[PDB]
Amino acid sequence: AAFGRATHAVVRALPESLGQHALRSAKGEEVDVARAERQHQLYVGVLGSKLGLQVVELPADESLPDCVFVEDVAVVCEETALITRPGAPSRRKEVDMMKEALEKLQLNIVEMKDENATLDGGDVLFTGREFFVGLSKRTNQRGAEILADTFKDYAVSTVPVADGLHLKSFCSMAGPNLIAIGSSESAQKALKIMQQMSDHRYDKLTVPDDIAANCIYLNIPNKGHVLLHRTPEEYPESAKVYEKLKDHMLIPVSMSELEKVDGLLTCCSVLINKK
Ligand SMILES: *CC(=N)NCCCC[C@H](N)C(=O)O
Repeated sequence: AAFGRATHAVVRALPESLGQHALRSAKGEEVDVARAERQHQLYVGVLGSKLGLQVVELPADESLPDCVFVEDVAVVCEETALITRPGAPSRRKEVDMMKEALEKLQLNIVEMKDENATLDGGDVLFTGREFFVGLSKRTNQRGAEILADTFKDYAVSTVPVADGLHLKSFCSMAGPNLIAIGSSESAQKALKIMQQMSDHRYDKLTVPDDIAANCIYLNIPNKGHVLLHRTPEEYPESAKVYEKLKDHMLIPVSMSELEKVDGLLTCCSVLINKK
């Protein structure tokens, strides 16, 4: 029941079509798909081999170039799973296989069915106490409404999100009551709004690089308060911030290839606590 506790991780393999056909917010260097597969493999390795989570590895689908980013199609709170209606029409079929796995994991399933609603899981920050939901190009008010009705035990508050960003493009939970936050103008504004709307203030962990504010926090029983963060090779000055968390078990993980298509750390997994 402690924050960050998980027993299962759902992930999904990369399709070869990702390199050229995955959606991306900015034009940049070419995706090395073979290398991206290696980085994804190490990522899965940490969750399953090193941390002992039961990993469900969904097969890839070439017709769904973004299928690896499973975070966007499912939001899990306790034993309830909200199957989303992704903002990008090209990603909507990714829902089909996620519904399968979560039904097998025997969770209480709720699917976003309103044809006027959109929501990317990447726009959702669950602090352990409430939800913050980015209103972006991908997530609308109606999407936020459905999330609120699904997790009625929790308060849900919206935060404006600019351009091709998601809420977690510049923030994530780094521990209980602790929000990892970028230092950009956008990130600070979003944080101020979050702090202003919440019932409580949150502690924060400020990092110089927005992207490196996206990390994975895991409470692993009899092992540690684990934090998966971007490497010192990717973001040296942010890694130095994480390194000061003496009580955390720090695991640097590279996502350099998938970053080219806006794929960060939280984006590649759905974490579940199954009793
Ligand atoms: C962390 C998170 N869930 N971010 C969403 C990234 C989506 C990338 C993908 N290529 C897309 O554009 O949908």
